[PDB]
Amino acid sequence: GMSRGHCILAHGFESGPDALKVTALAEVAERLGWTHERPDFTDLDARRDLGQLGDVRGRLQRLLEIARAATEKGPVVLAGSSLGSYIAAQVSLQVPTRALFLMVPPTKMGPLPALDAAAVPISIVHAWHDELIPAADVIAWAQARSARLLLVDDGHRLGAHVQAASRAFAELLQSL
Amino acid sequence: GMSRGHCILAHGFESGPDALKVTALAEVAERLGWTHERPDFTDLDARRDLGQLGDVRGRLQRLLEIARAATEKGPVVLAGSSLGSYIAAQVSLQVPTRALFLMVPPTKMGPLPALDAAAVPISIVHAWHDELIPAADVIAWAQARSARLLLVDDGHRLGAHVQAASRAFAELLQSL
Ligand SMILES: [Cl-]
Ligand SMILES: [Cl-]
Ligand SMILES: [Cl-]
Ligand SMILES: [Cl-]
Ligand SMILES: [Cl-]
Ligand SMILES: [Cl-]
Repeated sequence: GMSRGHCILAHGFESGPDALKVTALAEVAERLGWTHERPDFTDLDARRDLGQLGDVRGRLQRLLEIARAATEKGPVVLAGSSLGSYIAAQVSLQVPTRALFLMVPPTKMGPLPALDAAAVPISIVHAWHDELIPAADVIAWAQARSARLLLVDDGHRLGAHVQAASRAFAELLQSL
Repeated sequence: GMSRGHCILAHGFESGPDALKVTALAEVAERLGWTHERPDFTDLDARRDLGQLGDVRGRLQRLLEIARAATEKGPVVLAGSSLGSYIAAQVSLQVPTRALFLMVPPTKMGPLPALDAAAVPISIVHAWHDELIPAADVIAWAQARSARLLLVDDGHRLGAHVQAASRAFAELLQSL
């Protein structure tokens, strides 16, 4: 449509739609003229009966439905943090996605499929000191796809790099 | 006039002080209110009798002298491209350096010391497809000191990523 497009920002495991990093990314989308939404996956994450990271299939299906709806109105950018990145990437494989912004993406997901993504612009922010997702794993995944990769001196939460991550997202949106 | 501080920008092999990438860094410095200078090392680079990359020891000494002069006004920012990055890093160990910005830094330099730098804020932009300086080499160097590292889909000359590199430099300067 008239609008340059819509950003769907997916929070990490046991986080929620008002968490710091997705809220920061929503402010970037706002300031850059994109519409945006932060879906709530907290119910799904609480479903331990379906796995140690909850109902991940449910997360994937919920995001797929939301993205599909959005693509029937105009371009869609998917972004996330950690588990949110994993599902954004997987969903890009199922809906036409303009670009993908991934904070601390896990490359492995137990018995679920390994991280993959559509062959569209990908920008990643990862922590050198991530205790959960070794930096080498994200470096290898990004290298295979020549995805833009920003490594910062932080751990998995990226708690000291919310502005750096916001700027990387802005740079991605400004390129589209 | 008033300034935020001073930057010394060191050009790559043979490219000179008007070269595309150090010119872009000078643009950023100027826009953000920093003073800047771009020394000419082309006479030293022309000394093929002394090395495939010319007289790199002479290059080091010339930058050292320039940086000593600039630090009469306080800690200086040192930035470079390619061969200029290698000398900026090495000089940082010998003068008070506020920050180091390195594009496609050589990690080895034949009989000269391996790449090293002072314990200052460091921001690196490297190319995934750098045929001269494998990305793995720069990743290992940056990891060891938690240097901020941006990896882009390009080769050594960064012909398609001058804007991304410029933005990374701006981000470094704005953080000081
Ligand atoms: Cl939102
Ligand atoms: Cl950093
Ligand atoms: Cl240059
Ligand atoms: Cl030679
Ligand atoms: Cl890139
Ligand atoms: Cl500034």
